Amino acid sequence: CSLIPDYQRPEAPVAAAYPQGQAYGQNTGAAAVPAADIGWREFFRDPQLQQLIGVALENNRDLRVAALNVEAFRAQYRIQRADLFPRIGVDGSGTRQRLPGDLSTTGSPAISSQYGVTLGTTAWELDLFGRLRSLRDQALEQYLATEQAQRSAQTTLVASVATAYLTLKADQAQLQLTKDTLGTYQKSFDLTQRSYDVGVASALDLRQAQTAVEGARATLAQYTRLVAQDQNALVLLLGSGIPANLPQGLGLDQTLLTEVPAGLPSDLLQRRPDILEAEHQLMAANASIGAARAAFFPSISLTANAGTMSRQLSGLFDAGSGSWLFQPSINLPIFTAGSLRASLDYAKIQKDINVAQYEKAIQTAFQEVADGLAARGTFTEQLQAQRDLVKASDEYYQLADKRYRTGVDNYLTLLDAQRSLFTAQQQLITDRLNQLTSEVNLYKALGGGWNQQTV
Amino acid sequence: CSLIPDYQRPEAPVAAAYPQGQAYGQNTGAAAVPAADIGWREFFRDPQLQQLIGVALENNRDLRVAALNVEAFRAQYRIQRADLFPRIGVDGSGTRQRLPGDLSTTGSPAISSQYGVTLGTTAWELDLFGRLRSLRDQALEQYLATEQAQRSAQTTLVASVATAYLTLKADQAQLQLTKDTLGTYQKSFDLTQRSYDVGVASALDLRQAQTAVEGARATLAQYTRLVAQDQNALVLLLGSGIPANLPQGLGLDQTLLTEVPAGLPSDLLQRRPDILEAEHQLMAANASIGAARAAFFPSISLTANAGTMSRQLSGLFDAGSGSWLFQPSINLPIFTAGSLRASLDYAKIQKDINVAQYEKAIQTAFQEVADGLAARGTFTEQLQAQRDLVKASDEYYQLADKRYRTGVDNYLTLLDAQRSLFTAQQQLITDRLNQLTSEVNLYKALGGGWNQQTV
Amino acid sequence: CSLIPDYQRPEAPVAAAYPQGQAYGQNTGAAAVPAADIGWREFFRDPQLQQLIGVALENNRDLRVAALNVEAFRAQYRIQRADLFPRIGVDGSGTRQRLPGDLSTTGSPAISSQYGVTLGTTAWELDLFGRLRSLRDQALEQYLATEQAQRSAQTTLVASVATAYLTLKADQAQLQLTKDTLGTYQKSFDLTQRSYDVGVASALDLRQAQTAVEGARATLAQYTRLVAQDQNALVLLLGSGIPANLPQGLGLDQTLLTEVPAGLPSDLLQRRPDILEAEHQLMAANASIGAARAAFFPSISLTANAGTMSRQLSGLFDAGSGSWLFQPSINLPIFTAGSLRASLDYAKIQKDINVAQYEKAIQTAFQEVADGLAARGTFTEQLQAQRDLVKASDEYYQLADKRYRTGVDNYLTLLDAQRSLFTAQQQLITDRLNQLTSEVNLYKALGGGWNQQTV
Ligand SMILES: [Cl-]
Ligand code: NA
Ligand code: NA
Ligand code: NA
Ligand code: NA
Ligand code: NA
Ligand code: NA
Ligand code: NA
Ligand code: NA
Ligand code: NA
Repeated sequence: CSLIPDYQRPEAPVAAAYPQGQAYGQNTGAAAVPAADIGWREFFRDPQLQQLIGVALENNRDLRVAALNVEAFRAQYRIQRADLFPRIGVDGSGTRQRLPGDLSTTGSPAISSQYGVTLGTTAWELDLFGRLRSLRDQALEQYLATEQAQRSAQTTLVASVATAYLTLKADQAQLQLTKDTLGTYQKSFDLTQRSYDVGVASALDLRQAQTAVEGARATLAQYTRLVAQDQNALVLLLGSGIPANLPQGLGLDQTLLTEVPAGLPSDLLQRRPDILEAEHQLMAANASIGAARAAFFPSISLTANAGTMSRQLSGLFDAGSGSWLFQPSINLPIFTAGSLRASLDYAKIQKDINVAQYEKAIQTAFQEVADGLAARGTFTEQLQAQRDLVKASDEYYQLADKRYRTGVDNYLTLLDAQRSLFTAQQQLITDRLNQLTSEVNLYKALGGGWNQQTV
Repeated sequence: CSLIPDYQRPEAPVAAAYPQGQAYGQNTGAAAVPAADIGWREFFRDPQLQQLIGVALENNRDLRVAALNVEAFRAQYRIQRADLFPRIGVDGSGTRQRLPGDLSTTGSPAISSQYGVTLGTTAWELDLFGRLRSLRDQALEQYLATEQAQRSAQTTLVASVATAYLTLKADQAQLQLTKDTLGTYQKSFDLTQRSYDVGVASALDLRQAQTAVEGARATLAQYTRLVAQDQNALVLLLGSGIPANLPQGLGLDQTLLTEVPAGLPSDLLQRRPDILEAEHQLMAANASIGAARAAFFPSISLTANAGTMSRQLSGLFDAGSGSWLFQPSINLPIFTAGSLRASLDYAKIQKDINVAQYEKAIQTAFQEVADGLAARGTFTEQLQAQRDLVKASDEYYQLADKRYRTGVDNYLTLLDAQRSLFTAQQQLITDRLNQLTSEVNLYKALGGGWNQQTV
Repeated sequence: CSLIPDYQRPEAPVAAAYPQGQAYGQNTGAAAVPAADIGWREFFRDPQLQQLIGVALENNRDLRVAALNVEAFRAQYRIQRADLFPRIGVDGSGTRQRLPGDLSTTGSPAISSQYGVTLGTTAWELDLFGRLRSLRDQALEQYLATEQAQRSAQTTLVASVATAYLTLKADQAQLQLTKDTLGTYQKSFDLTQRSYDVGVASALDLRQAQTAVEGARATLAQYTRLVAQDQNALVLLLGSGIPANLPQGLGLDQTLLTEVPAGLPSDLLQRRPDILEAEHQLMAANASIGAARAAFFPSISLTANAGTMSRQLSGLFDAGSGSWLFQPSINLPIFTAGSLRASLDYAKIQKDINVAQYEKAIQTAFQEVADGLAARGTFTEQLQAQRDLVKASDEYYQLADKRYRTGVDNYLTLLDAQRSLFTAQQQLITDRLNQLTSEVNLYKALGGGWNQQTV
């Protein structure tokens, strides 16, 4: 017998289609190769990143713990599996007791002493109604869930390394931009100084030009720190140093990622690890019900042994000293003060908690993918508008610089043009990083980088 | 007889009144109808949000798990409650053993057998010193805490739905403002294009107008994304999709919330689910000391049954095969190597941990309410100043535009007027959102979100 | 007899020296007086902060819980140390059973009886192969780890208080600066208002002047709130209100801290609490392997008592009613269906998990110090540039101010000079706050403020 309820997977408490609106491109429906099946070696096209991810898959300590957890849960299933077989061992025994005359059969105080060397088992529970099998099946699903928890932890690490790599790259572009802009402001300042001395440029013009130089200089120190701090964060995720022999990497103006299909929401239920992790834990709670039910039914037990017993230690292995035992037992609960019902009620509550947790897991994934798809349908337009802002601002600066040196306009115009171009360029870099980070997280949200190659 | 110490609620380690100063309006004193007693249907005035909150209460999976934990702790209480009663069951027994001559009775090797079927209890602990009663009282108290934790989980969710709805509402208003602003920027640019074509407007004027357009173009795509992502976040909190027959919502310029009276700091100890939760945990720890003390006192046990016994399985239920057993036991510990007092010390340490946690819960609650009252006394003036800025910026915009089209001054004044107005209008939307959400959290901070209608 | 494997401390999986580059000062080397040994009384120069940290060390509830946790884990060590010694108690027992004809000694239905009041030990496990000692040593090292966790709890509190204090101080400077700036803008606006009524200032000049005032009015309301809420965040950390008679505090522009040496990364291995905490947890898991190994070896148990026994209750403490029992046992497991191997595998897996967690603690500590040195090597430059910017903006505002009211220039240039200076000054305060925070957090990363005076 097995009293585990028959398992049926809850229905997905989300929409059948991903959201539509001004922010969303057209829904593309089912895909033959879902994002989860696409390798990170395929998804990430930067060969420097591909190597960094490989270093991290081997040296990161968090993912190392995740791997060892699976092992630890397998071990706990191996214990629960062994509870079904008899614990057989050797039992050496000694007894020596003085008893009063009203207890000893002879009628006067006496010492009764006995010894034994026996081989067999003690309190071996026979699993007729599947109490121990249910607990084994609970322990098996918990292991299975931990295996998916590992796969989820890798998809987290992959996305983390990618984001950290791309942040360092964006901040390295911010830094080089500031160096070039400082040098340009400095050169511009030197002409203004030169003009001031000869009495053409005013004192105001000079201090305005001074403001542009000191601002850029303060910005230079910030990104110098941010770059270093981005390096430190990358090293931590790798679990070791940045390798020396790194392949030439790609630039932020190149296509760094492969475009990944959204698929259908229902794809998540078979592909996304932390949804499958939660399902396996729901299956584990279902199995535990079968153990709480078998508590109502008779509990069969057996104690048996064979060996040698004697009244004196020396007379143990002598002839005519053999001994065996057969001690079966059955126990059926009649009256518990509502105790067994509460234990079944409890296991039933634990299943419903797991239903809800599994459902929340689905609803979370839907939200995360939908967010990624809103970035996909808006960042191309935004980047293009920012590119056009940079292009217009540059033309604006060139005319402004020309009209100041000529004496047609004030320095305030050139100052406005200096700031506007510089803030627009810094922004383009940030926007590009946000678009790429969003794409990387969408990949993770669909099933991530568990596979190195495509399945 | 129980050995549970008397309970005394620790003093509230906060000030008797809420803070005063520049950021705080005058304290309101005692509240006739405390915030906790006021319904979210009374607090929230938007009928659409009210409906949406109702949808979240039935569908949100986090709150659902919270509702189930209460039942799981109730069941655990019911288990501990039952263990004060004797467990009555049916025991079937068997014993077949070979014994050598010197251990047997007969003086010669023999096989003795006995069989029994009986009805009764095994090792029933007579709770004389209240060890099991203490463990039941600990369990009941943990259940009572878990009930309070459900109320706290609801006050959180209500605040989360309100914030996610108000956030969406603001970003929608941002989106529309950006759409309108781009429209006026596009017209202005086209007027400049024509003016340049006749030789009035300069090339600089035209490119200044262009940077204004492309900048709004990038803001439009950002708010288009933000709006969509704000909807995804709300749907996750609801636990389902947005309903189809929702009533008309209210605008952000209208009165949205029924501002809640603060009351006195002491109201928190009676009404905030967070604090009441930590008190029940304290009372639960207090009860564990009763079970640790009881271990020093005599332990009373009983094994008692009645039924049938026989040398042969065939003779079990026959006439004259009747049997009973009465086997009471008492154990009083004398030497434990310090085990028992260490267990008691541990029990006493846990209560101190829980006292310290109870006090922190009150200190944290004071901090949250006070921050909410710092916002209340400052946001009135901040929004008045931001409104006045917007009005002044609109007048500044119109004069500068009028002055540019006439040729009496440059385009830089108009560009500056355009940016100041747009920046100021965006910021007003954000300030209103910061103000509203501070009020929403103030309501939760006093423990408000539990009742639908005012009690 | 102990089966605990030899403890070898894993090698540091970090670089032999802290990073170098554009953002870093030269590596100073090994320090005579390490950062961990510097007292917080020495490190924090501000006497108002020293009184506050003292208040927090005795009133903060989370540090109270952390110190009580040490007592709880110590009590847990004592409980398991006691399991090595025999539990001696007084055991009183009764027995009364009816036996049917075939089972009785008389051949007919008889009632047997047995009583006894005794003093002894039941089931005493003689720790021959060190199973119980391994469990005791496991519990010891978890106590030793909790002792280190308390030390980490303090260094965290010390940093949190210092940061909270500095943040309130920086926001007090932001508020004061805004009061000064608002008065300057209002003065300026009024003089424009007087110049407007006389047909010298235009309607454009006046509205520009107005926007500045309303803008400054809104920032005032904001900083009034942030100061209030910053006080509230500090009170929570103190576990108590702010004292009225505090010592005189130093301003943000003073020398507030002593320069703490970085040392070598290999200092952290001996001097950082949470790294040492991780090491004891690893050591504790190493000891648990000794208890898993000793499950394969013989298990000795001993039951021994002395007292009085009788057939009747009345003849208990009578002459010749004395009794004793001596019952040695030895168990050796032979067949387990892999059970003991799985339990040994589990212990070994847990040790491997603690190795990875110990290696991660070192890698994490490396990141935090390296980021702290990157802040050290860049903030001097940033703040120098920002100070020079403030000065240049100051000269700029003064020139722009006179140039307007003399009729030489227009208000827009004055307006822009006002924005630049006010923004410049606000950013200088923020950069000062962040420079100081980084130094505060660096001190904590190296091993923090456990010692009051320098060691
Ligand atoms: Cl309102
Ligand atoms: Na789709
Ligand atoms: Na970092
Ligand atoms: Na999920
Ligand atoms: Na409302
Ligand atoms: Na709950
Ligand atoms: Na949406
Ligand atoms: Na505008
Ligand atoms: Na309700
Ligand atoms: Na100290």
